Amino acid sequence: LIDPRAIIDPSARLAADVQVGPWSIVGAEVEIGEGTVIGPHVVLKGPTKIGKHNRIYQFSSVGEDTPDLKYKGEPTRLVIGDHNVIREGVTIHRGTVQDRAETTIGDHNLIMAYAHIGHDSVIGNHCILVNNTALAGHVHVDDWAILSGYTLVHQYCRIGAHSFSGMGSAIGKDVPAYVTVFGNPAEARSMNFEGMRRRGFSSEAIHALRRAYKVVYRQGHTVEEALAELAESAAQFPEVAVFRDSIQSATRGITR
Amino acid sequence: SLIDPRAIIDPSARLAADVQVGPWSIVGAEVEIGEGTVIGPHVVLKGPTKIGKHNRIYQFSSVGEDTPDLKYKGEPTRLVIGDHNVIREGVTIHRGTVQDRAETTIGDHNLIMAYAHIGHDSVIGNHCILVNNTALAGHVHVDDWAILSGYTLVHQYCRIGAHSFSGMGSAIGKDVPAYVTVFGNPAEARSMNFEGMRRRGFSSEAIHALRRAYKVVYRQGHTVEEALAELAESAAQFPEVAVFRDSIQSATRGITR
Amino acid sequence: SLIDPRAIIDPSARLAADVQVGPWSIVGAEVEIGEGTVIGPHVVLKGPTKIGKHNRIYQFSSVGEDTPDLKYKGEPTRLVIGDHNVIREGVTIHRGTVQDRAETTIGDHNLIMAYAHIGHDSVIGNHCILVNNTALAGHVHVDDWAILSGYTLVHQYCRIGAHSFSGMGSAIGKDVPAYVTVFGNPAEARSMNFEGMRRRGFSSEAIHALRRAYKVVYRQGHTVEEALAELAESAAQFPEVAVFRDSIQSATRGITR
Ligand SMILES: C[C@H](NC(=O)CC1CCCCC1)C(=O)Nc1nnn[nH]1
Ligand SMILES: C[C@H](NC(=O)CC1CCCCC1)C(=O)Nc1nnn[nH]1
Ligand SMILES: C[C@H](NC(=O)CC1CCCCC1)C(=O)Nc1nnn[nH]1
Repeated sequence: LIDPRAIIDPSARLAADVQVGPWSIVGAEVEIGEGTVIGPHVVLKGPTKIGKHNRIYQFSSVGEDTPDLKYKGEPTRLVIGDHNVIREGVTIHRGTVQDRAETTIGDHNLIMAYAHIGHDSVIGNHCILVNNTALAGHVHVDDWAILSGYTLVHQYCRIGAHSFSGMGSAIGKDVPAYVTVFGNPAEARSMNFEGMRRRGFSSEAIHALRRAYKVVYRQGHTVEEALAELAESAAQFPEVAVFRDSIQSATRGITR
Repeated sequence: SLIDPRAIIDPSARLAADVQVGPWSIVGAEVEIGEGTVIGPHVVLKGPTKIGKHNRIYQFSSVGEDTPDLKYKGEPTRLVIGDHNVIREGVTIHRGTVQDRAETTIGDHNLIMAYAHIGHDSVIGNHCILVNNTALAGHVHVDDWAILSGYTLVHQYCRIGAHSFSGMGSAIGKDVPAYVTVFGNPAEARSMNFEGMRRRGFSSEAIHALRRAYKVVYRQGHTVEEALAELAESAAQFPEVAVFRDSIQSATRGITR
Repeated sequence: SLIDPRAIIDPSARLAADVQVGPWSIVGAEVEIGEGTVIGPHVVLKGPTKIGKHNRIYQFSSVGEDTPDLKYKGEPTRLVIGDHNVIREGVTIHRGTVQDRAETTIGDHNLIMAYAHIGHDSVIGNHCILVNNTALAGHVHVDDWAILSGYTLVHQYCRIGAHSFSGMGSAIGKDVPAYVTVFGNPAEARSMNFEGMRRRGFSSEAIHALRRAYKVVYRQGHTVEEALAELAESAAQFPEVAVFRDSIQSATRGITR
């Protein structure tokens, strides 16, 4: 299981069942959950906690210190969930004292080659981060978010549930749930109707959401004016309340 | 000698004459490697994969991996690499998928630069250059002498025509015809790689037939069918224009405009 | 020891006494590493190269490989890196070409983030910052205190001015004057890196001058000679303006507008 060419630091805690490939480093205070498969040439620095049945591929550096000068070598943390996939050369950095001191990844998230998850970035579940997708720092990605290849997400930006970025998107403002965004700078185009039929969203909920969009983007309404309109469809449909709440948590602004 | 002992060469692996494998490089199960190919250190080779003669693969490259696009993978899908290719630091080449060609194909004399990516089932021809972090996103066909500038993105199923040029940070979404220069995100069509044509020792008549050919397709409100019918004479006259007419003809998915 | 025993230290390498080199890192022939510098694991150091004092080089970085550039024929070119620099995970830095000055120079106190690229013959000055996946083509001169944001691209022979700033995903085809802010693909100008000046503690008097100097090049519809002329006066009165006008003078490719 643990290849004899791996460096498993004394103060590790590799729960039994964990595979480590040759020439891989498991650093200080690195909890690796059970069922996991660490590939070869993988560096794990801590203090870090990895969940179960994850897979980390060759040349990935999970749990390093952000290079951000502001951060001054404090003993901060990173937490990955169960059933994730972390592809070749992905970098995932631990938190900062200037925020939550915990970088957090949830469950069932696919994180493709040379993706970056900067300090204090919080990822939900069932997400897809395509090759070279880069989360600046303090980035929240709610469940089922698909970010196309080479998507750049600016600091403190919240990516809504079931949202979708086009290839080479540069996201500066918050992406509401279900919304699709494209180009640099990113601009709202439509809802992610494919992503709704993936959940088996009722044709009413898809149609109620198709409306909920026009209210925000194509009816000349201020944000606060828009939230008031939705509140009844938000009250009736749980799905619309995800979309409604996603807007309401954008102090800085929504991607238009 | 040529095989470094800190490397891991699986029993099934077939290493030909003059092959070098740097220290800590994995040559995986059912990886065939051809004459005088150099594998650097920190290279992962996963099979079933065929690598031809006199290739040079650099460190941190992951050649012949499975596409993550399918979470429950299929086997056996192939990666066929040809002869005299250069694959630079940290390149990622994925093998085919059973639901398409079931092979990723790379030809001869290609230059694939640092941290570039060739997605599953993508075909590459000869003398192609993929600049740093150029990314092909599955079932992509790249014909000969095609130059993709730094960080060019190619959408699923797009066709990169022969002698075509993409500007840096381009997001190609529709087919790129042979010779056509594309730029930006989404990629718009500007002109033709006249510089590339001249380097190939193309006749000035052929280059001027290709200049007048560009305008027929792009600049004169013709339908693709009208445009093709108009190129019939110039194409039969010049093999170089035929390659252009051919590339537009194969584009059912539409051409980059 | 400080030299981890699973490292390769070529006989002809010159490592200072207190140098640290982590496991499975190559330190090849005619590679010089100065005092205090800390090499991480899985690093490839190729020469002829010279690394200064108190540097840090993270896992998977390949410092001193040949440019894959075809015009390079395998000459004895050099790479030189100064003191107090930080080179993050999977950075690629290439030695120079005889075609230019057979050397790639990085100065002191520069932070170069993960999967960033520094092409052949590229001169990086002091206290610069290259954010994740920033790619410099070749013959690129980045002067002191420059901040290129994540996934910024820079064409051949482009010269990034001092205290200048690019935005994330910027694509730079022309020169960035000193202090200017450049954004998008292609790169556009949008007044100057003011908070950058207010950070280092630039004079209130000079910031008004740089603001009125910016109005000349960009906003008064002068030709570059008409603007270079109208600047001379204000440019003689202030160093900051001279450095701005100097950066404008030395633009071989033209300036970003
Ligand atoms: C789902 C797919 N996502 C990708 O990331 C494709 C990337 C291309 C470059 C190489 C790495 C993969 C996509 O369809 N993106 C898209 N299409 N139109 N606008 N955005
Ligand atoms: C072929 C070359 N490729 C490059 O990639 C140039 C840089 C090095 C790598 C990082 C991205 C910039 C190029 O110059 N393309 C181009 N010219 N004008 N617009 N695009
Ligand atoms: C300093 C920061 N640079 C970054 O690189 C932050 C992110 C790192 C990785 C994810 C994508 C960018 C920045 O200035 N961004 C910006 N603001 N306006 N235009 N660009």
